[PDB]
Amino acid sequence: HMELVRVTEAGAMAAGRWVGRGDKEGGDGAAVDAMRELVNSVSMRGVVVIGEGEKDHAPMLYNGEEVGNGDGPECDFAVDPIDGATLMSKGMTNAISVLAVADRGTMFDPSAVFYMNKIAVGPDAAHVLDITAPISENIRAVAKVKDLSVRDMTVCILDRPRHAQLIHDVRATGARIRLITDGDVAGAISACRPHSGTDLLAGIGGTPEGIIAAAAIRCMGGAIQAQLAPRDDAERRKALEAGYDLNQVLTTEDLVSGENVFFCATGVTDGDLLKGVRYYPGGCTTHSIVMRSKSGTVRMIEAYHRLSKLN
Amino acid sequence: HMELVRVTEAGAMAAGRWVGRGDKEGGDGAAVDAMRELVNSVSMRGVVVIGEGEKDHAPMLYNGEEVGNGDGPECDFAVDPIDGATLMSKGMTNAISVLAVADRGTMFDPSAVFYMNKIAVGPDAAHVLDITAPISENIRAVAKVKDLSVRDMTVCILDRPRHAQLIHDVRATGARIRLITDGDVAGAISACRPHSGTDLLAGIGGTPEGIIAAAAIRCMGGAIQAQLAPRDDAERRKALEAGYDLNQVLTTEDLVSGENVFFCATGVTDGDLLKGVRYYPGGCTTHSIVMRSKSGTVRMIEAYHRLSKLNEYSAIDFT
Amino acid sequence: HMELVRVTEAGAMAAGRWVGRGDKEGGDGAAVDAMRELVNSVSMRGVVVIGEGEKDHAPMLYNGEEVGNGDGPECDFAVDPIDGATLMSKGMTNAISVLAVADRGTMFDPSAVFYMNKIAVGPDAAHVLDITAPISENIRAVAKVKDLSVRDMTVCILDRPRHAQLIHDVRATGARIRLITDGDVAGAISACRPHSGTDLLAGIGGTPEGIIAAAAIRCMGGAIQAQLAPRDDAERRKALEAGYDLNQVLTTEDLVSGENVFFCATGVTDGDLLKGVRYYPGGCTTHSIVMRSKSGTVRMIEAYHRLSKLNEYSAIDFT
Amino acid sequence: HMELVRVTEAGAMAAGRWVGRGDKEGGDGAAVDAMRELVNSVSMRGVVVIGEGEKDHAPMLYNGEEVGNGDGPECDFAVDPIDGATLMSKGMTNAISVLAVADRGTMFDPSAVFYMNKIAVGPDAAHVLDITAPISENIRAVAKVKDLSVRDMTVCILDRPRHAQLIHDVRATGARIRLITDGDVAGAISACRPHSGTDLLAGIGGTPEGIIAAAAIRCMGGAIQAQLAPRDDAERRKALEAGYDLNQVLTTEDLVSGENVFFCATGVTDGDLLKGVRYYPGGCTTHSIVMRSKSGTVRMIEAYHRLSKLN
Ligand SMILES: O=P(O)(O)OC[C@H]1O[C@](O)(CO)[C@@H](O)[C@@H]1O
Ligand SMILES: O=P(O)(O)OC[C@H]1O[C@](O)(CO)[C@@H](O)[C@@H]1O
Ligand SMILES: O=P(O)(O)OC[C@H]1O[C@](O)(CO)[C@@H](O)[C@@H]1O
Ligand SMILES: O=P(O)(O)OC[C@H]1O[C@](O)(CO)[C@@H](O)[C@@H]1O
Ligand SMILES: [Mg+2]
Ligand SMILES: [Mg+2]
Ligand SMILES: [Mg+2]
Ligand SMILES: [Mg+2]
Ligand SMILES: [Mg+2]
Ligand SMILES: [Mg+2]
Repeated sequence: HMELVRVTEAGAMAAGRWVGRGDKEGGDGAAVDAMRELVNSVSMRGVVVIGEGEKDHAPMLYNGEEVGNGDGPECDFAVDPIDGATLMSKGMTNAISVLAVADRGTMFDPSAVFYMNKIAVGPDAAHVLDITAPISENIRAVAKVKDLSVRDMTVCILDRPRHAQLIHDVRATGARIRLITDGDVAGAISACRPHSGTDLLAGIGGTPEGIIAAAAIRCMGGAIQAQLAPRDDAERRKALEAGYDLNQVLTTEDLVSGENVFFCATGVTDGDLLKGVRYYPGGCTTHSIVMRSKSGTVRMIEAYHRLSKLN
Repeated sequence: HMELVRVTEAGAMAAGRWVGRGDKEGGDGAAVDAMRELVNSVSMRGVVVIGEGEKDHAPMLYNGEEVGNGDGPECDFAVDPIDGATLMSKGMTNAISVLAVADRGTMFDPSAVFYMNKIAVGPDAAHVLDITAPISENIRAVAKVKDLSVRDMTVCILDRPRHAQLIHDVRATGARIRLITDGDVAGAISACRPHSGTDLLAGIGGTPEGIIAAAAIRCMGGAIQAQLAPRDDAERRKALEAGYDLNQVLTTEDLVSGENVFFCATGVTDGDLLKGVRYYPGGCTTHSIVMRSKSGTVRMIEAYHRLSKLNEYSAIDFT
Repeated sequence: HMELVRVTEAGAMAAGRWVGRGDKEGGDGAAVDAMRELVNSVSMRGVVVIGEGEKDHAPMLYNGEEVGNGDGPECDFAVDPIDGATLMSKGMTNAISVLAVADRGTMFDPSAVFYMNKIAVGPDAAHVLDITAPISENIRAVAKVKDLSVRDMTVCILDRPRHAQLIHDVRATGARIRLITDGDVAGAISACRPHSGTDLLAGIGGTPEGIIAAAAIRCMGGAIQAQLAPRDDAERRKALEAGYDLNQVLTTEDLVSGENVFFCATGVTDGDLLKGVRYYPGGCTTHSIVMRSKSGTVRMIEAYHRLSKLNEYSAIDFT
Repeated sequence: HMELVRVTEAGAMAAGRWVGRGDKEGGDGAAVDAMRELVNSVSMRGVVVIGEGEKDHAPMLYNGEEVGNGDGPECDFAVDPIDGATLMSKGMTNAISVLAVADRGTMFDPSAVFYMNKIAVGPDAAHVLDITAPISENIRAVAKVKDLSVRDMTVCILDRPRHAQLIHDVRATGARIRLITDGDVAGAISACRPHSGTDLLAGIGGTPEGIIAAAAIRCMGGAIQAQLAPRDDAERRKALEAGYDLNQVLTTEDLVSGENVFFCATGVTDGDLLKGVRYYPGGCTTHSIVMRSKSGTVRMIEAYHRLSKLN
């Protein structure tokens, strides 16, 4: 199962050639393409539940597309070739290539509501989370558990007009903020890894990114909590007549409930978790993380690829 | 004089409490204050040549202020408490706290003109620059002298409307661009250090920032070329009235001329060279670089600061 | 087939509990057992070509034993549970757990003779070796082809009475020696990897160890040359009776000939390549290398093993 | 005061040229020589209390030799150009170049007894140490504090016939052992640093090395305890009529009692704390640690020295 790392390795190597060239679609589509090629060489029966979208506007890794050898139990397949293609195109930090796999039918439905509100923290402080409490009370309880003062805390938040109130409320408590322009899968995993410089992720981001992060959290530990975030009353009603209680707090296991979860990622640009891909004459080096829920084993994998063998 | 790193460590630690708090002046002010206190306890006599500004719009580290306990040969002093207070106040990457020292009277005057066109590269390509040439020609010349493909080169550039043509021209060359929103001292240093991922810095930034980057380039090797870049005709005459040859190409040694040059910097937020201030139960870590032109020795310094108490908190691991 | 790294991780973790406990056979036995269990759950069909020994003096991983769940193309299997049980049992540096796999019938027979004279180097100097020449000549040839000074070269050598002349000759050359007390699979790999600090391995060690080192060198690049080294006339005829040309120079591909070669290793104690097993409240870390000749891809793998429970212990940081 | 790192940098660079050349005295004396040259360029008034020995058999850094500029308060100077010159000469790991400085008269007398029995552990478990208890009880109490099982513990012990009983007793408890052929300054500092792989140092080693280690422990935290270890009844009587209670447990502050302690070290060969010196065409890189008791600041310093500037 470790062999699934070659999928994000291939995605990151493809996107790595487009880093800093200012073409979002070029790099994104090249990563999609390398990953779809490599996943269909892998001994698995998978169905894309999270990918590039519906087949009418996404030719590759559309929702429902079957992937893999064809061998093995059919399972849920979530893929994010680049978590924030703009970071890749501008040469910014913390762009990652991501993939998760769970038991079929155990990944929360990514299409119910576009956005969800999120909070995430690592294993030491996971027990104190309450996304219905004000962010200030989450910060103080998390800080006390970590033996930090509140002014030592660092909260990762997407830089968005919608987060003006949240940003104001975090600042009022005294904690530092790490504003990111994109990439709250990376932000969420960083909140849960030790000595990353990020102690907490908060705010609204993509529902599919919330499920991908939960897959990671299932394997490495920590918690994410979420609540669906209808944009308008239309999506609010669509959600209610799909069956959802909007007072409902989703825990990690509500987003990904399988017993067999797999997650891996490979760095595209340098981030606070993974170094970006580096190209050399002889080849190139990728930096990846790989993890499984059943063992709880976490692997850091640095790979030196030899494409050719020069004079 | 490794002790001067404590100036940037103090400035970074002070600014660390303001990261992401959306108050650029609070953070600068905190950094300014901490650096001034620490600099007046070191055994240098210095005059602030590059600082906050002039005696009236800047209450601390103003141009001309004396710094240091009192003893030592009088020397030129340059400090940038945060290179890009906005990276600090939003919690974005590559904010650093910067200090440079050089022999007295050896630093280019930073009030000549506000802005300066720049191009900087590391030692491998240091004799190949021509800032009067178009960027395409510079990229090609630097690529060939490093036996690299143009499509493999990365240019660091400030993301500004004034750089629409420069950015287009780098891209049409086939080179890559790392777009920064602020911080071309850090970008200049990143270009000059060998295995950084950045081959080149180009574009118009602040004149004081250009001179500080020159001090670092003096110690670590490489070159920067620059020209003054007046913003309108009033400034062009303001400069010309002062005797400036607005066609002169300024080199590294034009900006900082002495043979005793010192540079150090400390990470405020995480960057491509220095990690930012990291907080722990017992204290914090800072990540600094210290450089000296006389010897050419470069030092990467990682420090744990106990805030405070002698083993009442667990031990912390580094790097 | 990255899954095979779990074989050496299991062997290292088992041996980890015996480090410094002064019981070489307990540690080997623990490692042997753990590797056999884990290897029989992977999807290979293999025959043990290099293992503990013959069916009667070795109860587990004996020569000829079949391994793997049952499916897969039959292939050659080499395992060294600890390369130097004595480094393990005293808690000294550079103990590793080793596995190699190659196409069936492609591994040199390890019972031909117990010992083998060896010299190994990385890809830069791979065509310059001559094991029939004196070491002085080899050191000089390797130095020149890497544009290095002889006085800068480092030779890894087993500390043995039988190596008094070899050691003297390296020293008189002006080269350096890293003296190891055991472990010339690790020494061979250290010589072959580029920026390791070791330029060369030389001397007589075990024949099975030479073949395992060849499998790694097949994947990562470089060369080993060897000759069989009988310990007395009885063994010389024992070899010669078997059809061995005791004057043949064996190369890398003589020892391991297939085109599908796999090698992986895991640190038991801390070494110049792999960290040893490290223990934590929630579990342990292992440090492995995995290599494949077909693609030439080299993987450094750091793993945290939860022993056990899902977030009941603090998070651990790596590398 | 950080400028004192250049003394161990110079010692390690000098010894670094002799690494792996099989000449103990060559490398040792070259390190002594580089360090004595560089210390006399430093603004300090110092007197060698720990060095190469008495002046009749040690020309440089003998006991009582005055070192430094001559400027500043006179202080205690302890130096160990290489902690185990055999490691340097054979190309073995964990050879370090070491220097400590304290207030004059505050370093315990290195010449009273040749050997002392030692135990050392880091800041988290320092409070449980009792060198008069059996080693097994120290191991279990240290393990419990660290939240480790006893089989997770690793004890550093000098490989010596005198330690046969200790080695047997540690093995009987179930803990692992890291046997070192030389260098229990390095062993002691490693026991006190986190994530070094060593959790405890135990056994008898040189009294001067015990005082140098205590200097380090004064700055970084942890504890060392010691008891003098007379070889014979002669040294036992010499110690008694010098005034020493041999039932006395020496704590860290009994070995180095100043309020102003400084300690630094530079790696000679690669160790579990510091990388060894690496030589390049342009120059060389040293790896050092520097620490002060009054602030408790610990610095890791990687230096890239440019001796020349080639074609
Ligand atoms: O850009 P939006 O619409 O605010 O949505 C945020 C989402 O976009 C991304 O930044 C990139 O697609 C995700 O990481 C994040 O969840
Ligand atoms: O922000 P401006 O006015 O375009 O000028 C750029 C200057 O500002 C900074 O980004 C920070 O003040 C400097 O690094 C740079 O020299
Ligand atoms: O110990 P001997 O008999 O000299 O042979 C050396 C062999 O022993 C080992 O050191 C460990 O058994 C091997 O690495 C090496 O091949
Ligand atoms: O070699 P001995 O006499 O047992 O003494 C041990 C001492 O020798 C050293 O290994 C090197 O001088 C010290 O680290 C240690 O304290
Ligand atoms: Mg995304
Ligand atoms: Mg600035
Ligand atoms: Mg560079
Ligand atoms: Mg062996
Ligand atoms: Mg090598
Ligand atoms: Mg010593």
